[PDB]
Amino acid sequence: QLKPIICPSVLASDLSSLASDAKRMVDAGCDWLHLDIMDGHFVPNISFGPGVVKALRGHLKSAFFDVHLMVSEPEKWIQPFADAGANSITFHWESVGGDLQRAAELAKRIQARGIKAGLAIKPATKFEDLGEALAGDNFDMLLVMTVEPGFGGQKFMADMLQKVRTARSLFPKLNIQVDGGLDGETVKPAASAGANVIVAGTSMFKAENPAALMTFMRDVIAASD
Amino acid sequence: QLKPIICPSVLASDLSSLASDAKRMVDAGCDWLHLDIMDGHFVPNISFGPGVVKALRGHLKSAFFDVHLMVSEPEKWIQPFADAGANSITFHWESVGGDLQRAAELAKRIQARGIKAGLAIKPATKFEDLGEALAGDNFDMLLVMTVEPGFGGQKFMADMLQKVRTARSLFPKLNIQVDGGLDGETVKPAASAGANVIVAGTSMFKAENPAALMTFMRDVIAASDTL
Ligand SMILES: [Cl-]
Ligand SMILES: [Cl-]
Ligand SMILES: [Cl-]
Ligand SMILES: [Zn+2]
Ligand SMILES: [Zn+2]
Repeated sequence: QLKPIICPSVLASDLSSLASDAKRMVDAGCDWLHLDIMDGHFVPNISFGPGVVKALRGHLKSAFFDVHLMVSEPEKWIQPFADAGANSITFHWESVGGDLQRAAELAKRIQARGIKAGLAIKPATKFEDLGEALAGDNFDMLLVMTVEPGFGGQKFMADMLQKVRTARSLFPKLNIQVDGGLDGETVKPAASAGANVIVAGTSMFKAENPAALMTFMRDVIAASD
Repeated sequence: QLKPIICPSVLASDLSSLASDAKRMVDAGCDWLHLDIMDGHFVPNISFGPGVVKALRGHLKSAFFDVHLMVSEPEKWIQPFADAGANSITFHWESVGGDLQRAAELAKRIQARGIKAGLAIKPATKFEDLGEALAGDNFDMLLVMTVEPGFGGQKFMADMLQKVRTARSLFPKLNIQVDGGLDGETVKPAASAGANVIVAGTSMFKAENPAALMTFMRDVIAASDTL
């Protein structure tokens, strides 16, 4: 069955002391570490690349690395992030031109490496635009952006939860992640809509006790399912 | 007067502990911290962006930040890096269409921010193209790549030093930087050729005593009659 999975986004931490901040999250009991990769083209900012991820792996050998590719050409980054230690790689439907064969193929390329494959969609991208992209275990996870990607600290877009609901109805066993404006409040409607994987940035690094907050989030997800 | 300037390249540090490693280099007496910004389009790698640089600035108030933009659209990154605390910004001739007027305008814009402006060239680009650009007094530095940009640890391309020699003859007072494969051995031909600003990555972060390596490098530059 679906597991509750909480993933602090490191982009929200002290970017010059990533290992220390990631270790805090790991010690506070996070499930995954969400690593946003931005190339300055697909979104207007540049975050960090494979070198940062690889360096983190060196310090956190058992942590689960969830790599989110907000880049123009995801195919070019599979091998570098696989070698850096990614356990899951998510790419955007819009990065592969909404091309079903390009997407299905990239997912298998990721899976061949023993890495989970996720497919992401931006707010303006309608869930129906995916067609059968999520059919037949093409993907291990769907990421529904709940804010415009590329920036942290934005306000949760509840209207995006309809995509989650629809996805959950069709794929009862599929991991569905939400990313953007998740905190102790917004996790409720998100879980209710069917999301079981939560990316939390600003709320998690600002939290008084990150552990309690992650526990609360899991509890909310477990209660919805 | 030309000074020897050594700039450890943080791309070669423990990127997950940047503040800590950059602080080591500062304590070892580095002149500048060289920050390679790669967007995965202009070069086949992504390094880090303004957020990382800004975070580093918060920890190192007085360090000189030398930002090297290996990006497709440098015009869009000038203010973000000025805000992040850059003391110098270098952009590529190839990023501005090898266009003289574009390069000049971008440099003037960097300078208006009270920031030093640098112009960089990839190995395949012939130095002749940059002639007038550097004479225009819009640039504070020339960066000659001595490896194909994108990654650390590559082999120094000695043939690239001809560009350094030509540049040094024409512009005796211009800071000339080299980047790619600089170490205790390669710094000698580089300094003889006229480079006074040295970016060192792998060699610097592997050094048992980086303070001494940096000092050795300044000694080499001083002895080269570059100054
Ligand atoms: Cl573009
Ligand atoms: Cl590949
Ligand atoms: Cl010295
Ligand atoms: Zn993300
Ligand atoms: Zn550089």
